Amino acid sequence: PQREKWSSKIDFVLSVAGGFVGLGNVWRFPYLCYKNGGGAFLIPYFIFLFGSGLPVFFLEIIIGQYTSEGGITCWEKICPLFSGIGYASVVIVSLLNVYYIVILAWATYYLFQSFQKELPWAHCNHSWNTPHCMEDTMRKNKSVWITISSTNFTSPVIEFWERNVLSLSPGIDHPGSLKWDLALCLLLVWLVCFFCIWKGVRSTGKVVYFTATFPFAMLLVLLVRGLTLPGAGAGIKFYLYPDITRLEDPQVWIDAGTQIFFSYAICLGAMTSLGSYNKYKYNSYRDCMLLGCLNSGTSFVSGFAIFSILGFMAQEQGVDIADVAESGPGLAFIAYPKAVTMMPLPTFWSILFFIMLLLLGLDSQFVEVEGQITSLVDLYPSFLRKGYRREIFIAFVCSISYLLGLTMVTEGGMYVFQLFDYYAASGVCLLWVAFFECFVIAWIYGGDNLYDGIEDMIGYRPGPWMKYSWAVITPVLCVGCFIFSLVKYVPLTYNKTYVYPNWAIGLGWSLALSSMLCVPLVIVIRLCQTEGPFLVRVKYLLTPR
Ligand SMILES: [Cl-]
Repeated sequence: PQREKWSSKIDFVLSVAGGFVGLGNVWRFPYLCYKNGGGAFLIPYFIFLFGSGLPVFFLEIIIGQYTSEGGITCWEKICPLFSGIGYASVVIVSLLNVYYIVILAWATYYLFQSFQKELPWAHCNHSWNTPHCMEDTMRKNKSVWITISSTNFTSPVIEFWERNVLSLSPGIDHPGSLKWDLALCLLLVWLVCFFCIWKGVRSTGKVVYFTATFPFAMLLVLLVRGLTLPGAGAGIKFYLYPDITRLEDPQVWIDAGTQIFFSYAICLGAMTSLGSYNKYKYNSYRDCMLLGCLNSGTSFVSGFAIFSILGFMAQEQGVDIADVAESGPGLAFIAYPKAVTMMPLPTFWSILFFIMLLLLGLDSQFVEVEGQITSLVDLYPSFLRKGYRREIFIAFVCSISYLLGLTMVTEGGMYVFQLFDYYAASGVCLLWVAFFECFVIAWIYGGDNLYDGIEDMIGYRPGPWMKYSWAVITPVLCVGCFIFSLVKYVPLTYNKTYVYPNWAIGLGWSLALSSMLCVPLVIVIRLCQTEGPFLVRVKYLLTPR
């Protein structure tokens, strides 16, 4: 039927920017970079960015424009047999939506805690803080720390994150009592998401100019502060300098490549839908490439701020930069609050920073949720619309997503969240989907043939850059990284201290496999449903419907 077209050009640019700019740049990139030793992460991240990321991200926009369909139905138009890619993308979003909304929930909890005379993370006087708590300034003092032994003393910010916000249990094995305070916060984030999606994204556009700007503005203040903070240079040096030994290890490549696919929201089908709304004759090539620069740029800039603060923390604590914070999702929630403590009028700034996180994440969440809803409706549009069931489907998806979300808001919730984050919507699942989409477009549809289509749409022939990426560079990268993970296998660990139970690792592979399995399974299912000689069936299916 009718397809919505973004007004002018801004309605599209802002929406895509909201899509790929969010907690992936702020929360995820620093955490992955920290766990993978600074620059050692950057070389894979950049090789993937201009080799696989930027091309595939544009690819999704192009197919959206040309097909004029949602991410699932789009694949049937291009290559009917491989419609598995569209289904795989949906499973991947659903899992992402569940975990992504919990990062936002922690921020909501933080915002509520931000409203008090003394910031909670500032001192060890608080009840949650254990006997092993010492203020960073006290640690800096030689008399308090160097003179007097204090085994395993932890920064109050770390204790507050670990023992108040998370109530970390010893392990995933014991989930512990569901934390009511966090669950209520999770409900609040979900309620905002459901209601905003109910009313649609039209309301957001009128004020977007300010809402998009506020995060960039707040990030800039944090950036200025960290560099001003003493010890900033060591943090920047750790960030920038690349360790060649780590490059040899497979883990870094997988985390970096997937971060590119997670940050740009490639293979989550979200980008394809945005492209579909965009008009046929639009120079998306110019816009998407410019937009991409922003995503990587903001990730790189947010990185400088996080690392400079870590350098400051390292100075005062006396610990090495590698060990000063959690090597995990907690890093954004540990480093940045410390910066706020140092800022003048810290209470005022803390509220600002958490609001930024909420705005950045919620905008991304709305797009992902909207994309999931639209693709699912696309499968049976007539059936859903006539009924009031479509009107409730959004509620149904949110309610289920909240209920599965509960597992991550328990005391042992972080362990489940880390399992989800590495295994689902990151890991090999994104790599598998990426290879498959590139393989189909480049080899079956014809990359050179697509170029003819793109050239008509954007008004000029695209540079050979993309064609060689979809054909050879993205496939080789994705297959090779997957091959390493199988060849040299290290099970995931939390903060380098928690060996995961065999069952949990298996459960995680079940999260990754279900999405990965979709594409082969649908290939098999399609072939079976079609009738005729197998060669004839393959040929009929391969040709675009
Ligand atoms: Cl990024």
